Amino acid sequence: SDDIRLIVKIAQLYYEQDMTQAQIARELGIYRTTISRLLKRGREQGIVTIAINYDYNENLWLEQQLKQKFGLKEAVVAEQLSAMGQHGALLVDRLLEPGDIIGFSWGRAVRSLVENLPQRSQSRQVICVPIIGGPSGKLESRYHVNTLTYGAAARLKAESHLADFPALLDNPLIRNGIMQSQHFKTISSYWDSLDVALVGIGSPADGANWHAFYGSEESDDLNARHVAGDICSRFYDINGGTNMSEKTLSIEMAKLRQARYSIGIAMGEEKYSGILGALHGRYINCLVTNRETAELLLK
Amino acid sequence: NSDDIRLIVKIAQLYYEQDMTQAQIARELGIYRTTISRLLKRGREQGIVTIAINYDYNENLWLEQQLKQKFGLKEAVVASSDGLLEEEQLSAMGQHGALLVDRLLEPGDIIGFSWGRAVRSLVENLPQRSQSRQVICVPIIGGPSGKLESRYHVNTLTYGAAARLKAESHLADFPALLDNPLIRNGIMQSQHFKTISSYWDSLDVALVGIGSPAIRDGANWHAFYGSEESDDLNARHVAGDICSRFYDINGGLSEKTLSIEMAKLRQARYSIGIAMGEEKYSGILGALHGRYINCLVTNRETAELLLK
Amino acid sequence: SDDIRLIVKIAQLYYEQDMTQAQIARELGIYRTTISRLLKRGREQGIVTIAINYDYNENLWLEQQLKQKFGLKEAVVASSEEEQLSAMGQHGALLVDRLLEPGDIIGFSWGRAVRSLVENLPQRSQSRQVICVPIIGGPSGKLESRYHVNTLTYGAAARLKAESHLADFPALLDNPLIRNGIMQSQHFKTISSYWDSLDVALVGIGSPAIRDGANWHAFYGSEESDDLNARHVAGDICSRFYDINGGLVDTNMSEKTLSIEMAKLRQARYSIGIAMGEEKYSGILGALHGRYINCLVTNRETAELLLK
Amino acid sequence: NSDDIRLIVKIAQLYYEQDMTQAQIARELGIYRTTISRLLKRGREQGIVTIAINYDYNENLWLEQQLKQKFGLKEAVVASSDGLLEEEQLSAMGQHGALLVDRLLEPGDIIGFSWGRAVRSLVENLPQRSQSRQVICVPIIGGPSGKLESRYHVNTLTYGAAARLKAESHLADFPALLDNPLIRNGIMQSQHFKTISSYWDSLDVALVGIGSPAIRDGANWHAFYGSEESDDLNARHVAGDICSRFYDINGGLVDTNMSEKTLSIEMAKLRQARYSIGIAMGEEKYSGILGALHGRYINCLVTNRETAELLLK
Ligand SMILES: [Cl-]
Repeated sequence: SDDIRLIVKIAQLYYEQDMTQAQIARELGIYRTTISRLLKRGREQGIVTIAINYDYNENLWLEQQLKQKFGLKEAVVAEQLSAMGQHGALLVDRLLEPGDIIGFSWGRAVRSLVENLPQRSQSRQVICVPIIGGPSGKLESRYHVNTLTYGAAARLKAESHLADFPALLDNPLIRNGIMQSQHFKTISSYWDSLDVALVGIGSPADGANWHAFYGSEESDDLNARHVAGDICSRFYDINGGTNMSEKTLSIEMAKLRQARYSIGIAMGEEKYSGILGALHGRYINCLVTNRETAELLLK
Repeated sequence: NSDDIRLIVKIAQLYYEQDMTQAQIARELGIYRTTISRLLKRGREQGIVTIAINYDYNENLWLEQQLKQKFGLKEAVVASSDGLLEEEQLSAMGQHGALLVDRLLEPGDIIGFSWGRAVRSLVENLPQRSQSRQVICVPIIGGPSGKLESRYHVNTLTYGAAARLKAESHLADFPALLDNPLIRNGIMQSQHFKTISSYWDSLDVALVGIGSPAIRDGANWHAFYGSEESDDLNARHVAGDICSRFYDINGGLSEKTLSIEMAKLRQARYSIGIAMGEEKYSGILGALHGRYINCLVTNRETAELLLK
Repeated sequence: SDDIRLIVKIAQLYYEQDMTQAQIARELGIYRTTISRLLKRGREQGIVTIAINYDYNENLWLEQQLKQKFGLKEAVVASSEEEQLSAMGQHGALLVDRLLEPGDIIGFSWGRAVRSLVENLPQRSQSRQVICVPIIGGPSGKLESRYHVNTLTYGAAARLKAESHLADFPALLDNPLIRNGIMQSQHFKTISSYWDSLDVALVGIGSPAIRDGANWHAFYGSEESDDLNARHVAGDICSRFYDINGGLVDTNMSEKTLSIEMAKLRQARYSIGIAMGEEKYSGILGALHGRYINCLVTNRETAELLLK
Repeated sequence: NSDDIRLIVKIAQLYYEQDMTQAQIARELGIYRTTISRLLKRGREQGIVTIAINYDYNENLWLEQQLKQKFGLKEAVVASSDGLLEEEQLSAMGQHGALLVDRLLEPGDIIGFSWGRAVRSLVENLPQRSQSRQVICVPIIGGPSGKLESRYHVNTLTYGAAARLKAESHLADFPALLDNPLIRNGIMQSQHFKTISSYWDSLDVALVGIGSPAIRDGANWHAFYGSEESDDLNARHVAGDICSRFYDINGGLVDTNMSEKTLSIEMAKLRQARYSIGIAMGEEKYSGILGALHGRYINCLVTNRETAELLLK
């Protein structure tokens, strides 16, 4: 009755080599009718027991999967932009430390997450700032970065410092001129040491079409340089790595990375290239997203 | 959830809305009544119901008519508040200013906003409309460039109003002041600036607060414009400003500035200045002498000052 | 105008003397019917305004009322038997959640109240960087285990993903020599050392009126508790007793007690008492008059008793 | 959270829980033969269901029987190892120890607990019973007095067990050690100590971990008892301890300056226990495991592969 030693060797090929019961019967020359008897009776006590978890969390599993694959400090999987909004907001709430400098980008995504921050009763002693200039009309007002920065600060009962320059100027001499000003200096100065960043992700693939933004001439040229996505108007390729660069007021990615948490929030297969690039580039080290697009990134 | 407070609230309507007698109400509700007096009493003390008696209804009104008469204002409101704490004087004007503003707008209007403590209160107290009037909100001045708290920023104010008004809004992405003229000249060229200025040319109503030299607010002139420039201002005998346009105490009237011209502010059906002070009198007065404002929203003391 | 003085003068008597129209009409010698015309008007023209606050929050109000009356930094009144200790538990927990700052030292007491509040703290994913400790010794069998202070201290710490430091001495020893011997030990020194600088305390309130398992009779035994009634003791906290006027009452088990003194409890930023039931009114009052607690979590019912 | 995984769970349970096969499981739910397999594979891959194989079923069992034979243990469990790291070895024993413990209890039992990494992993793994078995939990030693992390405290362990067992519990309010005797004696005279000791006198089962000198894991002897006392221990030849009672590698009780300072169960009483289960592993705990067996201070032994073979030389 110590044929047990076999039940280990048998369930061995059954649950690891998965050679079927007709495959197990013939290779070790055993009656396929005796191949079936060993496994089952054992289940009475040890002799190999399998456990199945009833309360399992798919989303949670996907988060760990994302963290593993991309080396993210954290991730959250959830007009389901609102679901992202709520859980992202929680991630951001949990992450804040007194004395932090949070930076903000623009758009439906970041707004979604700010719209869901918790109203606080005392100052959280953090400081909100924009990490990019104004849309220059290119965005609706409720999506303006300053609106979002100010809105956040209001939920967080916190200091805020709005930017009075555009993200994109007509020529380098105007932009560098602006960079010389004590106000730009002051703003960037917070950039140079921001703790948490909170960011949307652009791609070539809605009103915020790179076409409608920088205008065809320029976007057709972005496609030429193999640009996967952009962040804060700083562009990267699919492996994570520009005519308007000499004309852009925004945080340099280099500085974005020194940031304890750089939390990207995005969704949709249309933005996979951008999301990927952003991940490969380490420009973001946290990801808020939906279930669907999370699976795309794991494949 | 709450106690029989609903019943209390209801009897509040009877006695206060319909001015019915306690006895009549009691018979109607089959309530023993004494219970009624008790409830009426409670509703009042627990701030379920709050009654307010404008004691100054008469003098404020008279003062409004004099201001109209002396300066030929289209409209004028004089708020007064016994609590002499300043943030309270502002709420006084804010509430009333807002009402004035609510009833003055007309479908299709372009509202322009300036910055500051005052314009802000007016906005804070705007009636939260349930349906869009089809109005549009715009800054009539570039950004503070860090010189003002965020809750006082011009965009903040514009956008915030738009919310109450269910109006679309258009935020400005340039500063109110530039260190150099070249940059200012270059910026005027941009399509964006052209679009925002495009609205200034057709502005229908304006909420505008008034600055003066005497201000000791952090929003001081030596603070905003810095030492040297403040002298050149007092050196030219300047009484005050609106959207950083300067004028003397008689109304009479920059290559770095990005804001609406007074020319355009005057073309406005209603230019509404809102201010209080006495250290602002110099500037309020100059604003009236120049008809840079049709309407004036202000408190009792300031009005007293402007009448003698 | 002129009838404007009267509208006021009438509104004054209707709303400030809560006189009846019949009365107003009478004193003044006005036809009762114009007294009514004049009220109708007074409101129509905004000389008189009547706000009925539809989204009124009774509990909310009671909280402010308690804060005002007793100078509390905060207070929470809740509503729903034990099912109502649970309402307290949930909202208290929120108060405590909102109040925590990184680097805080939370101290805990014992009993159904505190457990309830802790049972409802939010499970955290990272360490809140706070430290949980007991501010009292063990029950020495006098309490069920799920109410033991260490259980509660440890439980809290587990919800808060936080440091915790359990106490290995009893709250009450047979004679002073033992008690001071214990006080000489490095472990007692260490524990108390946290007491000497605890940020948030979280505490239940004892009283004589109680006849649940935690009867002072059962705990200290008759001889002792009869003598507490003699010294006019209203309540207790962490086995430190006070009178109805919040006066401390040295009690004779005083020299046999391992627990935080209250000089020390008070140095504490937030000392949050959590209690309810008219049977404990004396204790809650004393605790409030004594300033031993500066926050109150409680139910609606007992909140009303405290404003009476 | 669904939808498919809401489904993988359904299928998994029939197929595994109910033994129902696929061609018929697919029959029940109107889906595909290819698909059921796909789903099962997915569930296995994604961790919804995990299966475990006891490769070492044979050697562990033989080792169990030898331990019983050499030392006359009532029972013995050997969890597998050398395919695992420190904290994992514990879980290995914990799980199995727990099972051993679950089946040994009998209605009306008094369970006593000691402190430490080991006794804890046994408790962590106790089966969460749905109905009270009328057992009672008690410390068999006073508190650590700060010398141990909270999650290892004796009360923590007792109370935590009681939770799994739906048993009432009784926590101790005195330390396991007191520098000074006035204090210690004053405590033994208390109604409370008397009550807790009252239980030691009738103890039915005991979870107990073993200490040694060769320890170098925070809970060191120089650390717990301090410099001088550690010498007097090595000076007297102690091989190890159970509830701070000391003994030599032959089982004989060793006396120490401490005996008159200690507040814990006497070894006389631990032996009176129906089952006294020691749980330990580690070539450095050898000296102390062995002494515990030579003294029959433990009937049962829960331990890993490496140590098992060590005791069998
Ligand atoms: Cl808990």
